[PDB]
Amino acid sequence: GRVIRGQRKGAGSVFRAHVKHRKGAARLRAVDFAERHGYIKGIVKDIIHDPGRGAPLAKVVFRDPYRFKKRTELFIAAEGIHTGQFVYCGKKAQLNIGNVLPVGTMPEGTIVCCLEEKPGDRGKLARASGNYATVISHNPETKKTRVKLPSGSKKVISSANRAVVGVVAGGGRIDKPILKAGRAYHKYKAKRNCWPRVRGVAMNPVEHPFGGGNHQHIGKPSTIRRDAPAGRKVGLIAARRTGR
RNA sequence: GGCCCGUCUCGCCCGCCGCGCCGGGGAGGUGGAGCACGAGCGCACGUGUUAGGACCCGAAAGAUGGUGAACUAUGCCUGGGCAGGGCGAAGCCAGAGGAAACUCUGGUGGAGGUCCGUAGCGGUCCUGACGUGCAAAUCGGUCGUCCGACCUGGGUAUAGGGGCGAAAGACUAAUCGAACCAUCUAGUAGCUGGUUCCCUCCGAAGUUUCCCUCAGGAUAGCUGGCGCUCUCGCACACGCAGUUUUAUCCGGUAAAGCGAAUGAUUAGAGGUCUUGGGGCCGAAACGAUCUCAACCUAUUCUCAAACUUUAAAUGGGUAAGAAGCCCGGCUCGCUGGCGUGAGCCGGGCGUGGAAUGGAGUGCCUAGUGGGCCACUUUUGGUAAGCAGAACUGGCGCUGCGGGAUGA
RNA sequence: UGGAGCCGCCGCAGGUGCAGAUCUUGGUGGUAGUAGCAAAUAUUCAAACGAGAACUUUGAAGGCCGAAGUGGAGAAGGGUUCCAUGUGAACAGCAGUUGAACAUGGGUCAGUCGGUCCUGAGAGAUGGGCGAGCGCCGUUCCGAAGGGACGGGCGAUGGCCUC
RNA sequence: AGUGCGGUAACGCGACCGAUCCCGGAGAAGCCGGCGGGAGCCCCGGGGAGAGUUCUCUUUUCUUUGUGAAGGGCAGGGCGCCCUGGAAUGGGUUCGCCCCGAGAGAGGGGCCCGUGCCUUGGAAAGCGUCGCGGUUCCGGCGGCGUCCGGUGAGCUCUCGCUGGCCCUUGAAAAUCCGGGGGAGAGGGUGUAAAUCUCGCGCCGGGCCGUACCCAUAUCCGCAGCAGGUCUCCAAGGUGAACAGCCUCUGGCAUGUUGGAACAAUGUAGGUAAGGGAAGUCGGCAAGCCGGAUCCGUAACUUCGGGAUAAGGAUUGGCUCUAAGG
RNA sequence: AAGCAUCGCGAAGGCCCGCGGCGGGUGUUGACGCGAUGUGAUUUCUGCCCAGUGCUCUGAAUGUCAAAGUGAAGAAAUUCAAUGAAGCGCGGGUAAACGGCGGGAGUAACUAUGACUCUCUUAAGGUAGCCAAAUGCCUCGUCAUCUAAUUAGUGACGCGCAUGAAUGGAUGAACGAGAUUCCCACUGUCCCUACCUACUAUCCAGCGAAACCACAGCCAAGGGAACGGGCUUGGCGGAAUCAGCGGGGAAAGAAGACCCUGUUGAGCUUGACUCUAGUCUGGCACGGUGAAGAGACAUGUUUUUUCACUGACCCGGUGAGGCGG
RNA sequence: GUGCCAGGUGGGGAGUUUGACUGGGGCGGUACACCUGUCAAACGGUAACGCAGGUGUCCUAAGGCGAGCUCAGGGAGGACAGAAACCUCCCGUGGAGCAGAAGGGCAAAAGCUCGCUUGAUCUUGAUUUUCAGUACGAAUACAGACCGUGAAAGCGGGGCCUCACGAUCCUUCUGACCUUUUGGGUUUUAAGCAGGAGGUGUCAGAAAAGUUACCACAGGGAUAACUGGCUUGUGGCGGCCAAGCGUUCAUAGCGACGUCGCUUUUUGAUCCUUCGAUGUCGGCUCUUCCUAUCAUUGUGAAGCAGAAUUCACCAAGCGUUGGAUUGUUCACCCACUAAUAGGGAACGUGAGCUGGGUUUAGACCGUCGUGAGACAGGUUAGUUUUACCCUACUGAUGAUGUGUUGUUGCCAUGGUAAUCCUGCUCAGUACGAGAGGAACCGCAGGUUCAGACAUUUGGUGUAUGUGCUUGGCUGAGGAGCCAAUGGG
Ligand SMILES: [Mg+2]
Ligand SMILES: [Mg+2]
Ligand SMILES: [Mg+2]
Ligand SMILES: [Mg+2]
Ligand SMILES: [Mg+2]
Ligand SMILES: [Mg+2]
Ligand SMILES: [Mg+2]
Ligand SMILES: [Mg+2]
Ligand SMILES: [Mg+2]
Ligand SMILES: [Mg+2]
Ligand SMILES: [Mg+2]
Ligand SMILES: [Mg+2]
Ligand SMILES: [Mg+2]
Ligand SMILES: [Mg+2]
Ligand SMILES: [Mg+2]
Ligand SMILES: [Mg+2]
Ligand SMILES: [Mg+2]
Ligand SMILES: [Mg+2]
Ligand SMILES: [Mg+2]
Ligand SMILES: [Mg+2]
Ligand SMILES: [Mg+2]
Ligand SMILES: [Mg+2]
Ligand SMILES: [Mg+2]
Ligand SMILES: [Mg+2]
Ligand SMILES: [Mg+2]
Ligand SMILES: [Mg+2]
Ligand SMILES: [Mg+2]
Ligand SMILES: [Mg+2]
Ligand SMILES: [Mg+2]
Ligand SMILES: [Mg+2]
Ligand SMILES: [Mg+2]
Ligand SMILES: [Mg+2]
Ligand SMILES: [Mg+2]
Ligand SMILES: [Mg+2]
Ligand SMILES: [Mg+2]
Ligand SMILES: [Mg+2]
Ligand SMILES: [Mg+2]
Ligand SMILES: [Mg+2]
Ligand SMILES: [Mg+2]
Ligand SMILES: [Mg+2]
Ligand SMILES: [Mg+2]
Ligand SMILES: [Mg+2]
Ligand SMILES: [Mg+2]
Ligand SMILES: [Mg+2]
Ligand SMILES: [Mg+2]
Ligand SMILES: [Mg+2]
Ligand SMILES: [Mg+2]
Ligand SMILES: [Mg+2]
Ligand SMILES: [Mg+2]
Ligand SMILES: [Mg+2]
Ligand SMILES: [Mg+2]
Ligand SMILES: [Mg+2]
Ligand SMILES: [Mg+2]
Ligand SMILES: [Mg+2]
Ligand SMILES: [Mg+2]
Ligand SMILES: [Mg+2]
Ligand SMILES: [Mg+2]
Ligand SMILES: [Mg+2]
Ligand SMILES: [Mg+2]
Ligand SMILES: [Mg+2]
Ligand SMILES: [Mg+2]
Ligand SMILES: [Mg+2]
Ligand SMILES: [Mg+2]
Ligand SMILES: [Mg+2]
Ligand SMILES: [Mg+2]
Ligand SMILES: [Mg+2]
Ligand SMILES: [Mg+2]
Ligand SMILES: [Mg+2]
Ligand SMILES: [Mg+2]
Ligand SMILES: [Mg+2]
Ligand SMILES: [Mg+2]
Ligand SMILES: [Mg+2]
Ligand SMILES: [Mg+2]
Ligand SMILES: [Mg+2]
Ligand SMILES: [Mg+2]
Ligand SMILES: [Mg+2]
Repeated sequence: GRVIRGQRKGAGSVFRAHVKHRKGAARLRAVDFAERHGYIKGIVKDIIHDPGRGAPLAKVVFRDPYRFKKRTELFIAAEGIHTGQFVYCGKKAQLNIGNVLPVGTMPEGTIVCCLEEKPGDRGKLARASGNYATVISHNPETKKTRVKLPSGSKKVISSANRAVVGVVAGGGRIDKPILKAGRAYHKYKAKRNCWPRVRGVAMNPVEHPFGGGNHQHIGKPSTIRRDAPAGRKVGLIAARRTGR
C-alpha cells in the first residue's frame, strides 16, 4: 500500500512548523556569575503575542555585566506582569511573581513555571499557556528536589536550576470552544499543516490500515502494541485501559 | 555350448623372502551397455531432436538508471481582487408605565464562517445543442456561492512503491489500483493470425497408458522414405490369410423356465401339522360353521440387468506334416525295484483339405492424440439435430449420377 | 520504347518464388463534386486603382461592442510578427488589387523607467560527519571562521624631501 | 573670554567641532466598517470661439473654456504638542464613540502633511477661432480668447481620524538618520581647527532590456480553434446598482464565403379556444409569482429565526399643497 | 467540520523520516503541548458481557526457552547435564478496543403469555429507545387515512429472515442545485395538434474532406453451420438520378469488459508458504578504580548485588567571563 | 550507545501459490488409487456425475499341519421350561459358516473344537495381472538351504480366490574379520553395497489462503448468460370411452377412473450459430399477420316461454377504452362500453425515443466474513455515438418503342373502406300465472375511421396593418428609429 499520513510527517516539507512570524525562542537567561551568586536586574520593555502560542512573551532588557551593552531576553511573562517592571534574576532574588530564582533557594510549595529540566538549558518545563509546576520537597544532601509537573507526575529534579515564579499568562484558553472550522483553520494555520484530519476508516485500505470494506468499520482491535512497526502503529498506542 | 567382471551357495587343493585375518584355482545359479580372428576414424550431404532470438508478429508483467510539481494536490513567502440592496448582535440616547425592583416604546449602532445578487469561482438540471464538434470535454437557458474554511499571479518545497490528498484510489504535464524516457529485451506464451514454385508417387488420426494432464506433451498405434535376406513362366514353390471346411474344446447372451433352486407374486380345492384376533351356538370344549397372520399337499396366473435346470445364431483358440513319423545306439550329477524323462548322434520314408497370394526383416520417421453420422445391439433421459458405448461402413481426406436444394 | 551491359551449360553458395498475417512503406479509387464552409442582429449606394471589385481604399447612409467594451496600455509568453515599397508562384478551408504571405530595406538611444543591491519562503558551498563510489547530510552544528580601523612609535621613497 | 543665537514652552533661525562605543527610530506592516479633507470625472446658472436645426418654436443643441517636476508664501486638514486657569447644578463633543483634577470648556501659541490656490517656471510653449507669407521646399507669420460661480450619501484615487474582529496579531535585511558620552583638535586676540555642507561654482555616472501582439488573428491548445491566460483607466440617461437596455469618445464589418426561394425533419424563440398533469418512472421541460409602498403574517423553535411566511390593496400622466437648509 | 470521548509521551521521551552518521521533522515545541484514534452541532441517554482476538500490569511462586558461558567423559572432533534473558503459557485489569447480546424446563381461578426460579454452549443474553425505516424473504404484513381507483405517501402494532445504544439510539429549529407523497394557482406534459419568426437543410458561384468497402446489393419457401444478396424451385427483373427515411446490410465503431480456460499478471487483505526493515531481549569488545555482601567446588577458581569516582563515552549552555582550596 | 552474532514479534514491506474431473463455472460429489455383481450384445476388451455397494482396516491366530465331528432349519419328546435356556432320536446338498462389500468355491472341508507350532524365515532368477508389454502392489509355479506338522504320503515360504497400498533425494536401523576416507600406518567419524522402515490419498509422488463491481492480457462460441435450432416433462389447448352430476335422463351443459394428440404465446432439457461484439428489460409510437372468436353479420342446440345467458359452425372484415398503484412483464381496483379475446414478427420495434430497474466506477443500512470484500437484499446519483453509402419504401425528374410533338381517352395490373351503437314508432305488444319483457321494416341521430374545406367560429400572425405605451436617441412639436420580433 501507500505510505500513511503520520508516516509521511517525518520527512517534513509540508508538515514543518510555520515559524515565519514567530518572535524568537522563549528562553531563560543563561547562567553566569550573577545567576549563580547574586542577582541582576532587568526591565520589561513590552509584552508581545507570539504566533502559534497561547502565552504572551515579554521583552526583558538586562545590562551585560562584562561588556557595555543592553542584552534583551525572551521570557514568558507570568499572569500579572506589567511593563516597566523590574524582573530580577539570580540566587539572591526575592520571592515574588515574575522573578526567576533557583528551586533550591525558593521555599517548597511555590507555584512556579518555565522550569528548567537540567541546569542550564534556559527553561523547558511547564510553560505552555496556564500551566505551573509545584515544589514538593527539597534535600540538602546531593542537591535534589521533588517537583510535581502539571500532568500529575512527580519528578526528581536537581536543585541547581531555576524557574520564573507564578503561572503562565493566558490561562483558561481551552475553556472557550472553537465554534468554527474557520477558527480552527486560523488556529492551526499559524502552527503547522496538521488540522484536516481524515479518519482512516473513511480512507481506502491502501493508505491506512483501517480503511476498506462495504461498511465503515475498523475490523481489527484498535489498541496496538508498543512494538508495532511504522505504518502499522495506528490507533490506541499501547492502551492500558480504553473505556470511559 | 564355452570364456571375462560383479554377487550368492557347496567344498577341496596348491605356493612362498616375510608360513599370515596371505595369494590363487573348482563346480553350479544369476546381473552386465561384454568376448566369441576387428570396423572404426576423418570430411561432406539429407532428415529428426534439442540449447540458443530459433519460422515470423504479438502481450498483462518484472528489474536497473534517469526526467518532470509550466497542469493538478498540499505547505510557505510576496503581491492583487471581491457593485448594490435585506434581517438588524453588543454598546449608547430619549420617552412612557410603576415603588425600588424593573418593564415596554422610538431612535442610533453596524456584527454575522447571515440572506438576494454583479464581477470572480465552480458546474445541479434540461440527462438541451454538438457528438467524423468551436473543442482529445465546448456552447445556451436554468444554476450553487460571492467577507470568509474566498479567488488568483510569481517565487519556492515535497519525485514514483515515492509525494500529495476537507479522502474520490482522486491528482502527480490529454498518461495513475503505481507517471514518463532508455536498457535488460528480439523477456515469455501449452494462446490467435500468417507461412511464398510446378509435377509425380504413397498417404492418415482424433485411439491405449502416464503426466496438477483436460486448448498440451511423452509413449504405443496409424504413415513415409532408405534398404537388406530369399523364391522365380528359363520344363520342375517353402510360407502367409478380418475366408470357408474337417475334428476338437470355451460360453451363459437371445430364447425359454420358475409343475426346478433364490427373490417377487394371483386365485380356487383337499387336510384338528399348529396356535391366535374380530367373531356365532355354548360357563368352556381340537363340540358343528367359516375367517385371516403365519401351515402342508398336489394345482393355477404373471415376472427378474445385478435369478437359473436348460440353451442357440453370430463368435473365440487349436491341428490339417519334413520344424513329421519309424528304428539303432551313447550321456545324465533328475527320478529310480528293474525303470522313467530329457539331450545328443547315425539311418529310412515327401505332393499332407478348398480357392487366393511372391514373403520375411532392420533402421530413421512427419502428422495425429477436439471428431461426427448411419444398419443392428444398447445405457441415462418424457424426448431431442441430447449425452455416452459394441461391430461395420462412410464424411473428415471424396470428386461424380440420383434424392428439387444438401456431410 | 529504351540507351549499356547481358545470357546458355557444368558445378558451388544463399538475405532465392507471396494473396492474405486488423502484415510494413509508398501511391491511387468508390463514397463524392457528397457531408460541410449555419455560435455572438447587417449591410447598402457612388467613385479611385486594375485585365479583373461583394470582401482593398475613400465619401455617404444604416448598424453593433456600450467605459466589468469588439476601447487605450502593460506582465508571462512569441521574436521581427513593428513600418515603408513591390508581387500575387504557394498559404489566409470563396476570392482578394488585401494580410501577421513572399522579396528588398529600415526601426528599439536612459544617472532619474526596470534589472543591477538587499533579504523572505528556500537553495547552496568551507569545516565537520557519512559513504566502495559519483558524492551525500547539515548551515552553526565535533572550527585557529577578523586581512579592518583610530591614537602613538620605528624605518622608506614620490611630489618645490618644509608638509 | 569666545566649538552660535532667540522663546515660559511646544520649539525656531542658513550653518552651528568631534572618535572607537552604546541606545533608539525610519525602512516596516492584517482585514473590514464609518466619517471628514483634497484632487480627477459628472451636474447646473451664465460669459466667449466654432459647428447642427430653423416647413413652427427654441436668449437654443454639440465641442472647448488650462498649466508640469522642483523652491517660497497662504488657505485646508490632523495633533496622544505647550502656557494661564481649575470645573458638580457636571461639562465638552461625534454618524457612532469618546474625553476630563494623571487637568474639561474659554483664551494665547507651536509642530506635521500641505498632492489645494497664488507665485518663479509661464505664455515665448499648448489649445480653440479669423486672415495671410512661400509655385514648391517650407517645424511659419500675426488679431483675440483660454472667463465668473455654486451644488451633490454622486463614481474613482489619495490623506487623516475613529471603531470592530482574531485560540489569525498580520516579514526580514540592504540603507539612512537622531541622541548619551567626551578620546581628541584648534588659535591665542586675528587668526585657526572645524564645518552628519548654509548658498553658489567644477567633473563624472559605466553594463543590460526598451519596436510590436497581449487575445474571438501576433501566447498555449497540431490551426486566424466559440476553449484557457495575471493586471491599470472607466462618460451620459433610465435605474438601488460597476444589474439589464439605449447613446458619446474609441473600435469593427457580423467573426474559414455569398446569391435565389421559404419543402419536410431539425436548432433557438414564441403564441394557442375548453379542460388543467387526465402525459410521463417522476410537474421533466415549460408556465404562474416577482421591484417598491401600506397592512397582515400561523405551526414549530436552540427564542436567534421561520419570514420576502401565507394572504390583500396601490403603482401612469398633469397641476398643486405642506414639510425637510 | 466545531462539540464529545479515549490512548501514548517529562526529552538518553512519544509519533515518524533516513543507506549512513553527536543525522532530521513535530521543535523558534514542553501536558491548556505534541502525536495516534473513534463519533459527528443543541437536549437526553449511552444498558449487560473480558469467554474469544487484541492491548496492558507483576512474577525467582514458574511449564517451554536460542547464542555465549559452566561442569563431566574421550586422544579430540563430539556428546551429555545443570543454569536457562525477552517472548509465549499461568494470574488481574481493560468493551467511547475489535466485538457479541440465543435456546430449554417449571410456574397466575377461561385460554394464552410469563412478574418469579434453575441450567446449557461461552461470558450476560437486546436494556432504554425505534421500526415493515435507506434496515422485513414471506409481503402488495394488518388497521386508520389520503383516492373513484393507490405494490406509492403518512400515522399506529410487533411475531423484528437480519433494528439498537460514540461499529452510537431517539428527538430536533434553521439550512440543502439531496431522495420521496399530497394540495392551491399555473401552464401544449397531454386530449390534439396548429401557426409565425431567425439559422440550417433545398438549388446555385467558388472551395471541398472522412468513416466504411471479398464481389457487390429485389423477395417467398426449402436445405445448409440449424434466421440467405448469391445455392435449388418459384415470384420476376428496364438506363441515370434528386429530397427524405430509418426496415435490413446479423451496418460501422474496438482482438467482449460479461462467463470460462491459461499451470498469464496486477491492486489489496490475512489465521496462506517462505522471507525482511524496524523494534524488544541475551552474549563478546570499546569497558577502567574501590567498598562491603550472598552462592557453588574444595581445603585457590566461578556466578556475582548495590553504592562511590572520572578517565573513555553521552547531554545542555556560553562571546567557553570569575570553577576547586 | 555503537560494531557483530543469537531468540521473539512482523502483511509496515517483498516474492509466490490458491489442484483436477464436471452436460458453463462456484456450491454438492470423487466417477482422482483400488475390489465385486451388472452395464456388456454367450473369448477377451468396452463409456457416462450409469445402478447397488465396499476399502486405506483386522488377525500370535482368523497364519501352517494333523485328528474328531457336522452346519442352518424342521418334526417328535422330556420338572420348572413356554415360541427362543438344556438332554436325546430322526430328516437334513449345504438352504449355516469361512472378519468385512459382493461373486465364486467348499461336507470325514476351506466350517467348529482340540494337540503342536511360527513357511508370516533367508537368497537367485522366470511368469501372470492394468500394461507401452514400463514400473509399483498383488499372485503363479519352481531352485538352494533351514524348519514346523503328521504314522507317512504330502502340506506350508501369510490370510479359501478376487483390493487392504507407494518412485528419486534425505534420514534411521541391521549384515559382512566387505571397500574408500586421495603421501603412508592406527583409531573415532564419514562416504559406499544390500535389506527393512519414516510418504507422497491430486495415490507413477510441487512445499501453497482469499478478494477484485478499480482490474488487465492471450484466447474460446472446445463453454454459459439473449435470440434463433431439435424435444414438449411442465404451461396452455382439443379429442376418444363413459361410473356418475343434472327432480327422472351418461352425453342441453358437465364428466371421475384411464387414454390419444397440437403449440412454441411459459418455464425446463441440449450446446448446433455467434465472445477480432448481433446493444441486454420494460413503457411510448407505428405497421402487418394467426385464430385457439370477447363483440358485431349469418346460423344450428339448450334444463331457449319472453328478457338475459351457455354449447357449436362458416368467419380475422371491422373494433377490443380512460385511469389510481407498481420500472414492471403480470397483478388488482374505479368508470365507460357492443365487447373491453388471446398471441407472433431476433421474448417485433435504443444509427426511433426514454433510461424507470437490472448490470461499471461514489455512497447508506441489514446479514456473513478477522479482513480485503460478497449478497436475483433494499435505497440513492450515475455521457444513450455515426447514415452523406447499397437495398426497401414515401414522394420527383425521367427512360425504352409509338417518325417528332400536342389534345382526347381506354385498359391490363396494384391498393382498396367503412364499422358499431343509442332514442321514437312497433310496444308495455308478441310471450308469460305474475314479475318482467322482445323482434322485422321505417324515422331522427351519434362512436371510431377515411377523404376534403375554410361561408361562420376559434387559433396563429412580422401585411411588423393600425392605435396605446417603457428606456434611450434625432435641439423641441410633428415624423420616427433601436432594445436578436421591446411589450401589450
Ligand atoms: Mg472511500
Ligand atoms: Mg495495510
Ligand atoms: Mg462484523
Ligand atoms: Mg521471434
Ligand atoms: Mg530452431
Ligand atoms: Mg515482445
Ligand atoms: Mg515476478
Ligand atoms: Mg455533473
Ligand atoms: Mg446531453
Ligand atoms: Mg448530427
Ligand atoms: Mg473504491
Ligand atoms: Mg495421387
Ligand atoms: Mg493447453
Ligand atoms: Mg455376463
Ligand atoms: Mg430374457
Ligand atoms: Mg487439439
Ligand atoms: Mg457434443
Ligand atoms: Mg546474399
Ligand atoms: Mg503484395
Ligand atoms: Mg451541398
Ligand atoms: Mg464558425
Ligand atoms: Mg494598441
Ligand atoms: Mg502591418
Ligand atoms: Mg483561399
Ligand atoms: Mg482644551
Ligand atoms: Mg512600448
Ligand atoms: Mg487590449
Ligand atoms: Mg446588446
Ligand atoms: Mg449573422
Ligand atoms: Mg461578410
Ligand atoms: Mg475568428
Ligand atoms: Mg390552452
Ligand atoms: Mg399519472
Ligand atoms: Mg423545473
Ligand atoms: Mg414555511
Ligand atoms: Mg471510539
Ligand atoms: Mg456501549
Ligand atoms: Mg480479554
Ligand atoms: Mg425492546
Ligand atoms: Mg402518486
Ligand atoms: Mg410508516
Ligand atoms: Mg448490533
Ligand atoms: Mg448498527
Ligand atoms: Mg449477406
Ligand atoms: Mg437500418
Ligand atoms: Mg477475444
Ligand atoms: Mg481485449
Ligand atoms: Mg492445464
Ligand atoms: Mg511465470
Ligand atoms: Mg504494477
Ligand atoms: Mg503464519
Ligand atoms: Mg504481500
Ligand atoms: Mg503474483
Ligand atoms: Mg475446472
Ligand atoms: Mg462379445
Ligand atoms: Mg481335516
Ligand atoms: Mg522351498
Ligand atoms: Mg484358513
Ligand atoms: Mg464497491
Ligand atoms: Mg458481482
Ligand atoms: Mg457451441
Ligand atoms: Mg433461448
Ligand atoms: Mg402437457
Ligand atoms: Mg344418474
Ligand atoms: Mg456492430
Ligand atoms: Mg444491429
Ligand atoms: Mg374456427
Ligand atoms: Mg398513464
Ligand atoms: Mg426484443
Ligand atoms: Mg433497430
Ligand atoms: Mg441508441
Ligand atoms: Mg437508471
Ligand atoms: Mg454501483
Ligand atoms: Mg444533402
Ligand atoms: Mg383491381
Ligand atoms: Mg413625439
